[PDB]
Amino acid sequence: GYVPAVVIGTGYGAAVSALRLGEAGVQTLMLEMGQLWNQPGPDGNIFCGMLNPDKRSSWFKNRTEAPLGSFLWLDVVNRNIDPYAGVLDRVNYDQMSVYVGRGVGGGSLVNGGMAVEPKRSYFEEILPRVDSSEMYDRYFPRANSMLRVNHIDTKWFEDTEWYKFARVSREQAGKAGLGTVFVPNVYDFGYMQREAAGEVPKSALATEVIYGNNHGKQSLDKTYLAAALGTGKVTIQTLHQVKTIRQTKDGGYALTVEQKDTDGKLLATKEISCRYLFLGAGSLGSTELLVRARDTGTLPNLNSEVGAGWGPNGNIMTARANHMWNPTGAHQSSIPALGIDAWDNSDSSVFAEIAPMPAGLETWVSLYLAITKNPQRGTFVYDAATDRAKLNWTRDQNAPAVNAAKALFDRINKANGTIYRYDLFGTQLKAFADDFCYHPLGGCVLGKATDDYGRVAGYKNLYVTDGSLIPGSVGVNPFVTITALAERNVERIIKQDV
Ligand SMILES: Cc1cc2nc3c(=O)[nH]c(=O)nc-3n(C[C@H](O)[C@H](O)[C@H](O)COP(=O)(O)OP(=O)(O)OC[C@H]3O[C@@H](n4cnc5c(N)ncnc54)[C@H](O)[C@@H]3O)c2cc1C
Ligand SMILES: [Mn+2]
Repeated sequence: GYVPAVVIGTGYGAAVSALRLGEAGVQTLMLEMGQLWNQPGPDGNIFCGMLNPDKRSSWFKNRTEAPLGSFLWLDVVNRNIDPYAGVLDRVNYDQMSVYVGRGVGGGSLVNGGMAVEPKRSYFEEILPRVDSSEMYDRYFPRANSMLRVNHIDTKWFEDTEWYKFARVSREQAGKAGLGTVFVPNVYDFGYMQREAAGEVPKSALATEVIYGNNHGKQSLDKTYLAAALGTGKVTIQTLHQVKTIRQTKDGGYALTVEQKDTDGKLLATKEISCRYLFLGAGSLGSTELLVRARDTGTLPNLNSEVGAGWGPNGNIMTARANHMWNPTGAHQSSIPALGIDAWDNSDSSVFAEIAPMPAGLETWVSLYLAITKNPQRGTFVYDAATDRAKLNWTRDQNAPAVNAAKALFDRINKANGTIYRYDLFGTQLKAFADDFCYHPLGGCVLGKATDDYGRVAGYKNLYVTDGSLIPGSVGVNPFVTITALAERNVERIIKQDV
């Protein structure tokens, strides 16, 4: 049916948008292709852990996969599974695999919780048409509060076995002159202390994160989406995937929407129309909808920037082998707390997560997810034959990212007399994983495919809200930026357009 506003998806951009729309009195329907994650499963928990993956781990795959970096220890727990509407989707393109959440809350269900503001000077570099004072004075603080960002207690961090892995990399980095920083998070660190004390059910301290956290993590279903539902003006329909978008002859937008069951069986195809349409389907999903609409003629006045300007936030994974006297511990919290800040906006910049590993026995490995500054960009190109927008990115386009990550970690290896691991990513000697992405950014870039508030060029009352707006790179883990930009955008759109 008709609803005044429709929001596609339920990740960060969508959730911010729907809350503010509901508070403005606009009746809003959110359409989410994944599940509402609230049913206890066969182990009694909503989500599977990383040591007991099952069909809940995976969006329509027939075998579970180890978390990147951990195949050598976690392949032993992999199993064949039925294709199911599980929580983590590895989306395979020709030379890049992008990992995204599927469910009410999007990537907030599966991510590491790390809530980090970009460097202002870098924000000003990447988005010069945006007023940076309103961002830092108003919208970043708003996002910080609504997301429930909190900070680890330094004494607990220093003392607990669960963060030895982080302390080891801190000491190694320091020998190279390189500094670390604490990482704020939406996982409740008070709760985490109580997990370590045996006082509450474990989640971060029971090898859970990438298939969801059964406790502790304030994903968007608990924060923005709960508040949106609380307005009385927002509803969410799950297992509903938008397939096509058109402008109707009488104005507004009409959507074709498939309703499936959790086995992927098609139950219904619905037509849903609206006055205001907000896309929050992610970098991949929003871009695909718009490239499809342009190239199949349902939104023919979309511009040539739709599809362009994608980058993986410079994501590169690598690992170092510690000396035998620097074990990282069998018990590693699944939530990172420390990073190495070597980001000065130059082409050598690196912001690298000190990543836990879930093996649960001693491996001596330190793992890192580096964020780098690499100008290469890809384009999503519609394939009418298969009805899919294909990402044309080639692995050689990550060479600048590898080079930057390697230069930084070479400094650490030289100072400490250590070497890389070469065997964590596959059998071929490969120290740098260069064909994955957790942080897809771009495809519908702010001010190029859209105006400076995400209004899609060529159309009225058509908005993009999410990671597709960002120009390929933010220099930090991206959800705080997506959230704050969405706060800015929806406030302005409601004031001027609604
Ligand atoms: C393993 C992993 C670790 C990460 N760790 C961090 C971290 O610690 N901190 C950080 O800042 N970022 C992290 N990220 C990145 C962060 O999660 C994403 O940047 C963020 O979720 C993107 O928000 P979004 O609103 O653009 O889209 P998403 O959160 O991806 O949400 C899009 C939603 O739209 C739905 N959808 C898509 N297409 C359709 C359609 N056609 N119809 C209906 N629904 C649709 C999806 O199912 C999904 O629920 C991580 C991500 C992963 C995968
Ligand atoms: Mn704070």
